[PDB]
Amino acid sequence: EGAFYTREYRNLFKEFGYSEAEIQERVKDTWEQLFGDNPETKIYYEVGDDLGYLLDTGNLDVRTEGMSYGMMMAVQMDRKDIFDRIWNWTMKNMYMTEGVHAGYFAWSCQPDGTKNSWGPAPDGEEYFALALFFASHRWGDGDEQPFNYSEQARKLLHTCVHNGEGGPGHPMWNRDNKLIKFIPEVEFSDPSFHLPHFYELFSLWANEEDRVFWKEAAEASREYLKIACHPETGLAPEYAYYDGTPNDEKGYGHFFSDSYRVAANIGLDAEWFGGSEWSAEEINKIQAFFADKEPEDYRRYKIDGEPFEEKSLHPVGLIATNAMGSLASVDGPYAKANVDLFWNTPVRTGNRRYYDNCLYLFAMLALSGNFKIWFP
Ligand code: NI
Repeated sequence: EGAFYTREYRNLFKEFGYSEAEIQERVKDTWEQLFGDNPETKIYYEVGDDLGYLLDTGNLDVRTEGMSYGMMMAVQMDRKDIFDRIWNWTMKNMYMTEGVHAGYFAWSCQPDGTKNSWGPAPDGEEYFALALFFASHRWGDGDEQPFNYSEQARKLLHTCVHNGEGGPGHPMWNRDNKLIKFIPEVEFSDPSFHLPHFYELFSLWANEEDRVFWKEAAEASREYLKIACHPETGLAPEYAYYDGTPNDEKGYGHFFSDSYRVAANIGLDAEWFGGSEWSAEEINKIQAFFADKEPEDYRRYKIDGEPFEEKSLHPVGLIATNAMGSLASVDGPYAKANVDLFWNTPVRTGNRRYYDNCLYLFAMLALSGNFKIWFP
């Protein structure tokens, strides 16, 4: 039974023999390396007295993925000051009032706030919504907008489901199949965006008129992951059609950066809402695939396991997500090995570090029992 029911979160590091003190230290140190003054590893930058952002170090921009991740990290760490700085910057610079995506958040901005695009990234929106619910529950809704967290969360999820009913916009979920879309204007998806564990919570906290929908989306996403992951290797493509097969029209049909999050998502869903045979078997497959592979040699792979020459651009993120996956297969043959590999992998330095380090902190939180559901 999941932590949603028991209200107790598995500390997998502790169960695998790491000491409580060393785990506490490592979690704090990971946070400080990302959010404190550690220039080589840092991803969060403060602006003035009321603003802040996470920088995609590779692309030298600010992404809704990173901002929404940062808000989730901040609420898990009980840091309202950081949460509010990030959410303030997001609302000021990213929220769109004009164009076909009005009501959504521009996916990429320059550090000065300028929008690079008026298109959104749905995985940002879903993280914003849950982070905002958790903020409301930990701290209470603020008296002034946009710090009225729960109202902001319900409003955003309203748009995600209903956009286009009274305008030229489009929803972020397909209403017939209940699957999240890659972007609002296409009819394909991205397995790593599927967060059934988030949708379960939306089914409790969203506008009542959408609560049944969110339950259906949770179930649809769970079923979709079964068809999207390769049956032998467990590997999921970055983009996939609704039929589950890879969309490689632009090179996103393989196991690469986006895909890494699938194992992590499966880990967190198992922890929050309970284990399943499918999830344990899926994590065992991914871990088996990587069991004889050295991180320095990690590649892009076809989902059937065939390697490309191209190296993984985010091998530390891959390590972190595979370790986080162990939450879904705690007795798996490679579960301990993956957790140990992650323990022995430092936070990333250099220009590609942002993505790796986001995945790293999520795994540190989840594996230590600190990635929690915050209830009203
Ligand atoms: Ni120590």
